[PDB]
Amino acid sequence: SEQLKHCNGILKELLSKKHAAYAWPFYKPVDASALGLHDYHDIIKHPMDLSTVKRKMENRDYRDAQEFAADVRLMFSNCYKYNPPDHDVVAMARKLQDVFEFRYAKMPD
Ligand SMILES: Cc1nnn2c1-c1ccc(-c3ccc(N)nc3)cc1N(c1ccc(Cl)cc1)CC2
Repeated sequence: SEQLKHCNGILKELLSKKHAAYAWPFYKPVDASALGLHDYHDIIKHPMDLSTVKRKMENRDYRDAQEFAADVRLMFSNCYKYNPPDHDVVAMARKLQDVFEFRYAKMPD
């Protein structure tokens, strides 16, 4: 699938050194206990992160680009739901989503 190759390219870019200064909070699943966020899993019903997206891509879990996009956008939405809007991590999410949305928009079709 041409479109899933494009998705995989986006994924690689989101994980690349170019964006690491703001992407790193999204690299792994939120470890709420380790971070002291003992209300995280009461607020967030469907955790998501880039390592999970990568695993799903490697396992051929995604059947289309929209399913991939749904997971990436869910990851950002969780950040916007859990954190106050002026939190540093929300600023990082907005920057990484801008990277994602502009390249996702270039999807071959
Ligand atoms: C994703 C996500 N969505 N909401 N949060 C996080 C998040 C996820 C992982 C980490 C993390 C911490 C340490 C570490 N070694 N690895 C990873 C930190 C997070 N937060 C967070 C706070 C502040 C700054 Cl500036 C950035 C990040 C706030 C909580």
